[PDB]
Amino acid sequence: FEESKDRIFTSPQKYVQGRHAFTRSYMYVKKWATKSAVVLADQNVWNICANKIVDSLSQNGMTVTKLVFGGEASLVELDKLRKQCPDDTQVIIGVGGGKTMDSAKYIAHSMNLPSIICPTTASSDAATSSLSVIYQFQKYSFYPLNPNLIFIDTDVIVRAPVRFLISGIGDALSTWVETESVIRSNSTSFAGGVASIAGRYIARACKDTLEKYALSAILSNTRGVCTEAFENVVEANTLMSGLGFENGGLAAAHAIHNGMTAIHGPVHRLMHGEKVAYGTLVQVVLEDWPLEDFNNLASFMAKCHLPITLEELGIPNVTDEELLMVGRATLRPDESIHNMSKKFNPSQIADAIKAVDSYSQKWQEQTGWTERFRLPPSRHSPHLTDIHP
Amino acid sequence: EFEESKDRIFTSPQKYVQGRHAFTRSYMYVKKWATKSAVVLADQNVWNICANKIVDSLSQNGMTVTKLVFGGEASLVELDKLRKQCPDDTQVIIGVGGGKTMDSAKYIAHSMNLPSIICPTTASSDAATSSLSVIYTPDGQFQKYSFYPLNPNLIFIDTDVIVRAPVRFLISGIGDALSTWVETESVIRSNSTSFAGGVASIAGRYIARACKDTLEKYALSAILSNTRGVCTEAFENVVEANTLMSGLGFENGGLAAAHAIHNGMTAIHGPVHRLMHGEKVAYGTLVQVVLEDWPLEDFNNLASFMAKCHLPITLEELGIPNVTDEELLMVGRATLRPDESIHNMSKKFNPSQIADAIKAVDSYSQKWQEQTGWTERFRLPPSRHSPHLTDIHP
Amino acid sequence: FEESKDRIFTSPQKYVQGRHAFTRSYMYVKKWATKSAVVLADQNVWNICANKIVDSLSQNGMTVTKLVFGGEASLVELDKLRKQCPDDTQVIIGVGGGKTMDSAKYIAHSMNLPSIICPTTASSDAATSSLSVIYQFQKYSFYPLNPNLIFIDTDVIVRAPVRFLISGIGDALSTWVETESVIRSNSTSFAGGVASIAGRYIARACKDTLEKYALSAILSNTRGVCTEAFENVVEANTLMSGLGFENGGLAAAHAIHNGMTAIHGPVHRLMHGEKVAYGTLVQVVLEDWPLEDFNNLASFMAKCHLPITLEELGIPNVTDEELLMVGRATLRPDESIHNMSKKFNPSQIADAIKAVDSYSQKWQEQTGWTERFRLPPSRHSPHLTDIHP
Amino acid sequence: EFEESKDRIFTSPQKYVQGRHAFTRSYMYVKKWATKSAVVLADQNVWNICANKIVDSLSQNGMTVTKLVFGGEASLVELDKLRKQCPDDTQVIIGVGGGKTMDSAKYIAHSMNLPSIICPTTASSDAATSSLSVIYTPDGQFQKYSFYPLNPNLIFIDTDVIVRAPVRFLISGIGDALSTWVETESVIRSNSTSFAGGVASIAGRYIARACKDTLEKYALSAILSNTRGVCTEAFENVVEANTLMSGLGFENGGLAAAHAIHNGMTAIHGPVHRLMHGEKVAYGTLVQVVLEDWPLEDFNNLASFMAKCHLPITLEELGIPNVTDEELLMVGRATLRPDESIHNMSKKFNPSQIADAIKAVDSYSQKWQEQTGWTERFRLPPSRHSPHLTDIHP
Ligand SMILES: [K+]
Ligand SMILES: [K+]
Ligand SMILES: [K+]
Ligand SMILES: [K+]
Ligand SMILES: [Zn+2]
Ligand SMILES: [Zn+2]
Ligand SMILES: [Zn+2]
Ligand SMILES: [Zn+2]
Repeated sequence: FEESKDRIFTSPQKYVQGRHAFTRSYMYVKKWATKSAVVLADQNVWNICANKIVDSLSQNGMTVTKLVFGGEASLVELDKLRKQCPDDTQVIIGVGGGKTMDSAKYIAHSMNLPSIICPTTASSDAATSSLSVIYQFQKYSFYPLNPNLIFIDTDVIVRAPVRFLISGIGDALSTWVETESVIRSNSTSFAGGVASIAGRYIARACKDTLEKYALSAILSNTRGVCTEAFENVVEANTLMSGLGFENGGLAAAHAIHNGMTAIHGPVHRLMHGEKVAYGTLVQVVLEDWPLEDFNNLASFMAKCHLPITLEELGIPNVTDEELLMVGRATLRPDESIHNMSKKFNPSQIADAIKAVDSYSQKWQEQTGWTERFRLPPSRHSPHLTDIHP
Repeated sequence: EFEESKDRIFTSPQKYVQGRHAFTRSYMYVKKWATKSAVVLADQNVWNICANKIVDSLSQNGMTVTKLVFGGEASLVELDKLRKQCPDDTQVIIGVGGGKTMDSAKYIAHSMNLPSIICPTTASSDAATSSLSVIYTPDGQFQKYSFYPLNPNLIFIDTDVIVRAPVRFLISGIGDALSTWVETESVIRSNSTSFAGGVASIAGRYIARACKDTLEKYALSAILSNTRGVCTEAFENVVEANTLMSGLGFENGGLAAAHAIHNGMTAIHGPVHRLMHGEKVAYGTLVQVVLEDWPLEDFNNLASFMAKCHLPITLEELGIPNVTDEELLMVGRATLRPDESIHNMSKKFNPSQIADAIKAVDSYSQKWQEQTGWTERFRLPPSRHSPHLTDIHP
Repeated sequence: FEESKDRIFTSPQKYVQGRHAFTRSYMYVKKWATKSAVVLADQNVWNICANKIVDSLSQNGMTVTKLVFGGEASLVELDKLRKQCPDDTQVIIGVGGGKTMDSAKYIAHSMNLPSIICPTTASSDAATSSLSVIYQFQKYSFYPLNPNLIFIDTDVIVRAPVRFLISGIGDALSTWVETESVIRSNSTSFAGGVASIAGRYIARACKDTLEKYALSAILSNTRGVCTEAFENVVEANTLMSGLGFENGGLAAAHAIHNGMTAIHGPVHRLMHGEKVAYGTLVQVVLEDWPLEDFNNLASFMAKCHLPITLEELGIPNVTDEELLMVGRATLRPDESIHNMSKKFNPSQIADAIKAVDSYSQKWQEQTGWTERFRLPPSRHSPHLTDIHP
Repeated sequence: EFEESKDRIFTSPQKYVQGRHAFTRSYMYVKKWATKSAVVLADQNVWNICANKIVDSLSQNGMTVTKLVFGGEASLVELDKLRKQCPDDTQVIIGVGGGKTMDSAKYIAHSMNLPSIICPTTASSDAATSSLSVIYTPDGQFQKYSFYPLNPNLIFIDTDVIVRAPVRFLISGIGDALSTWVETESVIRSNSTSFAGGVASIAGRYIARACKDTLEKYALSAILSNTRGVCTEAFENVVEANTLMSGLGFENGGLAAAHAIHNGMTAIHGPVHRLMHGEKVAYGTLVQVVLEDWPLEDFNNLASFMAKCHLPITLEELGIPNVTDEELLMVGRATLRPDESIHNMSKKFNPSQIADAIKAVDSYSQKWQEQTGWTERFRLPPSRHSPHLTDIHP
């Protein structure tokens, strides 16, 4: 990470989103490579959609090196993949989830080549970012430039379990809250300098888009239909949230998310956005919003089927000792919570996590809200039941 | 060649860096694309003013810098001559200065398949961040828009250089920035293909809004700041609005009647060659307002804002009070050429409608001046590069 | 009490509130004493938290005279305590409830020494005041100056049964209503002169703070977490309410509260704020607020678990004769109700007490509100059940 | 020495008493701290004007009063000389007059471990109720803030004395009061330690709001009242806002850029010594508005209010139209000293930014004057204690 006093805005060169977009891969990929490309994906993604990209490139005269991602983004495994990339490789194309995407960025960076990131679900805003989580969270690694192209095929996205999209909404929800806290604290942005106004408006676009279309996108996803509303949220979850957080910044929400892993146990079953959503509520308690404002956000998360209580998160019996541990992890020197002008100690973090739980339980009681998020068997498991009405 | 798609597309430079004395921190950013060799292109004026600050920074950090002087003529012949002066091991092309220099840099970089770094020395238009290049005959007449497959890699702005430039330049940039929201909203609401090549993204629409909002809050304070030579945050906000916001806002949205009218106006010639891009675009934006049929009160709100910023809102101020109906019909025909951006609008027009709207703006503005007793007037300077004839500072 | 035509604002010299503040006693106490101090508390408070203050002072070279409050704030008992205070005592520190606090103020005043008041619960706004109730209520006694320091350790406050905090909210709720009535009647303030604008805004701060944070503070208290919301209400219940009422004034609400004691019976089981809350509703009837406005306040009290009916107060069968007695007591010559420009007779007071009961019952019916305050076994007893959702 | 804590702290005088002819009721309040012996300190001017009214009241009630004359010089040498003139059985120190007298009283009282009674004779600043004492070299240059462990015990104001003073004094107090809400909001929103030593209380924030609201409603009516010599409730409201509200509002909140800028300005010297505290603070508040990046319209709303109150909003009015860039950089450096309150702001600055903002305020105000045709102007009197050069009464 390099800090500066200049006003800085960062972004991928291109963001392309559309139904069946993979069948049009070449018209976009050709901007960086017309001769040779590497396509990296785990076997599951190869079985399901990666060949659509390969077919497009091959039909247009390109040589495509198809690599199978082992599933573990370790330095040893990454080095082995790089060694399988032909000398004349012009671009690294990653297709799949976060580990695959981060692996593509790493290999592309190592070979001084452009990268094309193709998410297969809209579960987080990591796609467009120049950073890669280094892990228990340790720190954030910042590449000097953002991936060159974020390529999204919404036919692939709409076919995934709606739990993935919801996790993505959870991650997108934290963007406005965290970025506003960073900007209003006059802290350096995740772009390396003073926050731009443009970035603030993109974070706003994310907020507004979710408010108007989050539920219709969810219903659309569940029904398997690629409505414009669904496409709007895909953009919010990926482009808007991505640019909004990197050009703005992370704060308490994500630090708390990283602190949660310290608990382990059933926590490993939660998706990123599910934890980030709860963490956002925790930041709201730390920011001391009036209870009515907390309820407005908690109710929205509830309507989107996001967990807002310790019970739904699957850790209703977490101990005070465990929470203090989360608090200490949350406050590590390099965590994002330090971007906030307000400062905290571990007990305050622990207290806020419990307060969210009580506030949410009260809201459920007051409104008679009966819907509840039930933690699935594993992190990649679909919802236990169909949330469709 | 421009290529349209059915996908939702957002396009942008990889980095946008803005700060006072930023050129003294050039290597810090340039190193992302080149650590060994770079070409710095600028006309003699810019070399005297600030280009050496960039060179010094890169040199003090172990880089070899090829210093080229833009001949002021952005001709393919001159551009190819420049390209031949670029070492084969050149890693990046750095253009420092105005539109001609910036476009020459993009051309050369594209021709060499190299990344580009654009450093505007004034904030007079939003061309810096775009993948476009305005092509015009040696007479000045607009021909068409050329599109590059990717945007410049880095837009690097030193606000100490910007604040030292004549405020007429900043105002021209405000005029250009003012049309962004109007045109992009028109393209989006007409459901036309964006200048990014696909369906307009929501993000681009919000960046256009950011532009509009920032100008409303800070345009006049930035103008006063520039005039007084002080680099306030307000001034910096407008530099961002004029460059980053207007740039991403228009390319990810689109151009419409305003710019098409600007291109048609150039066909008038005469004193019109002394007008800066934004001065013409501002008038063209009012013309689009007439074509969009906004109620008069709404036209007045925009015209009054332009007047406060010292932008011309009448034919008299533009320097062509005696323009003939036949000349205006000529502008209308030029405005409606097949390749013009006005065709992105769902509402369609004929030459006489363009000509009528140009005159309507003049009458509307004159009425507003009379009703409000507004006495301030834009007076056209000797050349398009000259400062105001008088100091606009209160 | 001394009346004046000047505009007067009165207040303690310092108000300090924080979690574990008692462990930092010396840094604050030293402003008045660095050699010798008396710490007065009943045995229960000594067992639970008073030694934290003693330890801080002793670790900083001070001699601390530890006195045990007998539990009865009688002149005979107070004289005996004064006689136990060393000749070189520099300050009197009272730790505990109202009787202990009033005893400290009395002894400090008698010895011409500064006083430090340390409430162990946030149940009333008496802490910062220069007055002490003289009792059946008889009259208000006004000390020439306010206690010098109000010292609050929120770790102690958050550990107390939430019923105490709620009683405090009940007392704080009357501040804006009563002070506004005093100011708008152009009556002399409880500070001795024309009401200041500053005092009016502090009463407003109290009102606004409760509106935004009362319920979250309650939930926090119940969960045992010291959130900023909880701290905000502690400030509202103590500092804001305290300054807001003394610089403004008392009116019908508190006079009615004093009138209630005349009933005796189960009334002795109610906490101050619980009676004051009902009394505030009674003042609303006397002020003739439209029913909708009455409902807005009654609903708020209900959400905070405050009693709004005669049934909840534990006197559903109070007779008309008994109510007339309350009315006569309420209207005694030195009562605060006389500060109101509108004048009343006993039957009007009785009628208003019954009207509140009917209005509240109608609101409960209309809204289907089922929550109810159940009068505990004694005044210091916790709620019969857990109000946590 | 100032001590910071993690606790939420509110600090205040024990009593604040304000009323017309109040000094004739001195014993009634003074008796709370002393019934046998008291020291009354005031310069000769104040003794002639009202100090004897206080003495008479205490005497007529059996008190022994030590009458001391402030030599006008608030030096430690002179202060210690005064302390030596105070009887050992002195129960309280009463300071009557302006800042120097009030600070001398607080110092002596603190030195003798005795309560203090502060009686301002003008409502020109909010220093009366504070636990602070501005320390400045004999040249006038600000050095640092000294903090007392407790606030003065009683602030006693006789509004008949206040209404008889030149209205320039009240206006200076309005200027000082205007910065309270701006600075305190900045300290609170930056989550910085308050001037009370801990986390800002909600109560202090509302008292700052009370100040802002009262000035908005009654500042001009109080000014007209003072000018006409009538003690209306409106006038009394502003005396409370200038003294109690502004006082508790700033100390329980905090100082920020405005006052730091005021301290930096004093370093300019020249005619700047003729400006009253509030006149400088008002300009400094506008500078903070520029540093906070408020949209121009919001700056205009505050500047227009200051102009209506007859406060200087331009360098011309301040009496330093020709101030040099180097002098302004000097102010910037002084403003940013380690001990300055500007560091409470989350946004950080360098000297050139301070200098730029000072000039920006001047240009913004000049533009507002032009746009609105505002002709009223503050004209700097011969000394900081002189009344206006002309009668501002309509
Ligand atoms: K996010
Ligand atoms: K534009
Ligand atoms: K009360
Ligand atoms: K102030
Ligand atoms: Zn995330
Ligand atoms: Zn343009
Ligand atoms: Zn009470
Ligand atoms: Zn001041």
